[PDB]
Amino acid sequence: TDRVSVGNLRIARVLYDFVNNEALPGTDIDPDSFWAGVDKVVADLTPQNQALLNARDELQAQIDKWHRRRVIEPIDMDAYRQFLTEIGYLLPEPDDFTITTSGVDAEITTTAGPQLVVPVLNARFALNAANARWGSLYDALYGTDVIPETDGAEKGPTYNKVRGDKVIAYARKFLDDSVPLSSGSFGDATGFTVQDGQLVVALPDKSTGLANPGQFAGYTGAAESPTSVLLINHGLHIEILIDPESQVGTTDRAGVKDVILESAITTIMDFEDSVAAVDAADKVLGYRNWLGLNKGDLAARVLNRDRNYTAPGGGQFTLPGRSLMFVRNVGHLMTNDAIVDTDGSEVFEGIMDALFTGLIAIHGLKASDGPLINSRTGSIYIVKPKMHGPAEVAFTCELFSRVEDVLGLPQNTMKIGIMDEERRTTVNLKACIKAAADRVVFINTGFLDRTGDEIHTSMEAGPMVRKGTMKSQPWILAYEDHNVDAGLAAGFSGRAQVGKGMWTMTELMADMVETKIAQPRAGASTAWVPSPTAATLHALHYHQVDVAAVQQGLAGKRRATIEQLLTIPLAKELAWAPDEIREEVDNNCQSILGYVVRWVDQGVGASKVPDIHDVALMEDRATLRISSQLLANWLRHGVITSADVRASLERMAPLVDRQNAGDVAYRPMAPNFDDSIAFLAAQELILSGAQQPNGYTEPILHRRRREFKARAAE
Ligand SMILES: O=C(O)C(=O)NNc1ccc(Cl)cc1Cl
Ligand SMILES: [Mg+2]
Ligand SMILES: [Mg+2]
Repeated sequence: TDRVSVGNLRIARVLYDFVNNEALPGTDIDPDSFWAGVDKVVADLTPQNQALLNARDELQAQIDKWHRRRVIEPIDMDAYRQFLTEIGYLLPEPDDFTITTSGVDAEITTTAGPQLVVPVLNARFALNAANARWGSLYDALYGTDVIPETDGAEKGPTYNKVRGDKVIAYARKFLDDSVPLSSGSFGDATGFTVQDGQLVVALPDKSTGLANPGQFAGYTGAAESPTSVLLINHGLHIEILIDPESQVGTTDRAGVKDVILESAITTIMDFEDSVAAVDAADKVLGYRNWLGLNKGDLAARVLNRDRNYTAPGGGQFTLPGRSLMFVRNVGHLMTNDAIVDTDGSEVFEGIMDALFTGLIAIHGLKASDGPLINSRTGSIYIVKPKMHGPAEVAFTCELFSRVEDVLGLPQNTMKIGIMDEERRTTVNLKACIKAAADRVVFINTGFLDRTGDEIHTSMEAGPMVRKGTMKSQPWILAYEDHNVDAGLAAGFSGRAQVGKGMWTMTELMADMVETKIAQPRAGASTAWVPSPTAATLHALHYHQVDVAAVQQGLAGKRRATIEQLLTIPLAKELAWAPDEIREEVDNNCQSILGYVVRWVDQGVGASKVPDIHDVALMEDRATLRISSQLLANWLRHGVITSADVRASLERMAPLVDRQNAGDVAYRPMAPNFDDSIAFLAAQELILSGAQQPNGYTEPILHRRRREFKARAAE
């Protein structure tokens, strides 16, 4: 064996060496003490971790039985709610309280804006996300369908001036809307100067200042001929770049070259659903990128420095050039063979992530190679996914407390971003926030996982509505409102983020700009975006909507009831025709196959995957949880047959093969289906779906990826 013995633990050498040689030096933590800490923490907390997982199983069994002994279906909410209380699923709600989390950075407590999520295993994307704090509005407008590609305004091999003019006009309107002039429009501006600390905008017939001069934050270059002008609106910066000697500046009435927006204020570096990591080698690749990010020296090419400005009165200041980083650890379920015990049993991966990502995060609290890169207030920001109820939140907090001791960190250094993405957390949300009242820095509606959990929890109740129908069901609308209500009641305004979910259609940016505005209008101080380009565009929404004002107006409102949260998305009688059934089956089988083939064969856990209609979607593993559970549910209830499923997987497999003329590493699934580990994975996810704990896909996916890896070696 190649493993290292530390107490009852047998640690993969690749991980032992990474930690000793790369993660530990510079933290002043004694290596022998760290490893003894790992052994003791794993030993002490493993049984409670296991008890919590068994408790999930016991509750689900009781709910399964409840539905199976019933035959009514007008569905008595009073009985159901009573039952959930008796069995300890629905817990009493505690008295009102206010969170006490402290030492949190301004980006989280105060600033409303986009939050970018990226797979930590991809160094290039991680670097780009960290750098996405600032982004070009002209690039985002020109490069996407926000400016329609109508006749004459199409993207070509080279710069189309007509399209560029539309870009310019769009951005001028944004300026008028966000940082209005006392009179006239930015559209007619002819120059910018700074006089007596005041911004002066030259118009054809006169000059003018800002309607609100306080929105003038600074500038670069000579006041009398500035190279840029910095503005602020709703706590977010906007920079007008001035350069008549540029290809766009040359044609512009004021010589404006670009408008840069502060965009991805924060970024979540993901170890969970957007990555595929099934062994020590995979975890180390992730840990090493997270290490490079925190040390400031990740190069795939490099991290940006801070931005220098001149203040209005003429003094100097700087603004952060980087997105403030969270890390999303995995949740309570999975083990990983990066460490096993003397019996060969794998160690819980969530416990390992807290220890290792926490250790590594110490570097981001110290000086780089310049200033320290991450939290100036001294916090480590960890997103904890897939928790079920307040005992699991408490357990996470206790894990973090124990890790802080191993690491020599002050108590409550390790903050928690709570995913509200499981039903038992949803209906006990206030108690969940309370369990973490001194650690919580966000709540976020992870709606894809939540949908997966909704289907599995009520699997035995009856057939569910179609996948596309789910986003508009009463349960989910109530879930979204309830989340906001609970956060604001716990005093999140000015203290912690209230967050909403991901826009998955990466190429549909016009649609994004039209519709995602709903989230800040609902009082969310942040929401997830798939890319730096999407961060720049979503930033527009925060300039249009005053989230702080919206949150204050929502104060003390209760807009969702428990009954509404508990409304199971059962399909009504005779809901669909035979063609519509096949359309839905095909939809889900294509979604599963498209995602699974990249996961199992190439270890990619997130990417732009074309759907059955060739719309490009970037989703994490939770989309697979939904599709596999929905098909399992339809099979469970006789909506479809096992031949229907087989036929659909067969029909969709070559279409996915074709869609993956994307290139070099792709192996087709058809026609040798039973020779494709990825094809068999997809089939197994559906046919064993009903029996997976809470519908989780990881046990099957991890097994199949490891199988693939093992074959690729021999
Ligand atoms: O909705 C959920 O369960 C969730 O946690 N995340 N969604 C998500 C995360 C990362 C990427 Cl790259 C894309 C998506 Cl849709
Ligand atoms: Mg999730
Ligand atoms: Mg305003």
